[PDB]
Amino acid sequence: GKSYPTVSADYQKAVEKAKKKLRGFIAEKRCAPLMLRLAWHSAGTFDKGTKTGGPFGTIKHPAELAHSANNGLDIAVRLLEPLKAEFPILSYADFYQLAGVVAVEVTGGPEVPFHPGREDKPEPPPEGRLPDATKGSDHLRDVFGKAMGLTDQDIVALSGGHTIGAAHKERSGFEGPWTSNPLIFDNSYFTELLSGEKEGLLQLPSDKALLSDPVFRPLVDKYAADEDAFFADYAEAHQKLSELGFADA
Ligand code: HEM
Ligand SMILES: [K+]
Repeated sequence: GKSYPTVSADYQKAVEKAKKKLRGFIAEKRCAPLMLRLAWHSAGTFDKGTKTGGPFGTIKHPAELAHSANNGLDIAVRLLEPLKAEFPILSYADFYQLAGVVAVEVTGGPEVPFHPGREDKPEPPPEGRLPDATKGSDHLRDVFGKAMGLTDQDIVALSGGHTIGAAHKERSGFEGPWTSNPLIFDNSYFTELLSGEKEGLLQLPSDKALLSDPVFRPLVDKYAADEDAFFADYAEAHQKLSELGFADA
């Protein structure tokens, strides 16, 4: 149900040039996981029933950055501002989602389709809509399904974004990477989840909830066995996430 807006030729040219500059910048700074978390936290506030929140540029506002869920994301916003300023025609909304898409690509993930046109909105959404790492499946469905409107399949594939990156005790309070290759986008998140607790590697209660839910567990198993299946479902879910509320909800 998407109808993407028309943008001018100059806008499309800047998207293409921004995409290339973002690859070099994100690869150089080794910040792909942080930029994916910035894109996701930008989009993950969407509430379908009210059409509030979502990927509309509000996370750079200090009021949204101050949310505890966003601890550390001010680094990301600061890191991107010089590059953003080279593309004044792009919305911050599109810029941050483009950074998320590129973060996945440059770590070796699928190519997530990207459509421009998001407008920057003035009001951040209320705090408290992003998922709580200490809760379980019922909570995940409340947040991804009843608020955002995404599917159970989308929940498991998007959880796989933890295949890159790490937690930090001074940000969430959790600490360490989910995988042994945290700058490589692959299905290792699911293979670690299945294998048990390995020393040095992180599992949140929200990751573990995937193993005991009757719908989520068959997906974890599919993704652990079939990385190509993981990439297809990942790319579908990330595109949907990045487009919540945009070009028809
Ligand atoms: C399923 C519900 C989820 C919960 C409860 C959750 C929770 C967390 C927490 C607590 C952290 C650690 C932050 C820190 O201390 O630095 C984290 C990091 C991260 N999250 Fe999630 N997350 C969820 C879903 C997602 C999704 C849907 C994506 C994107 C597809 C994503 C991508 C990441 C990435 C890449 C990091 C690493 C950031 C870094 O390395 O700095 N997560 N998440
Ligand atoms: K990995």
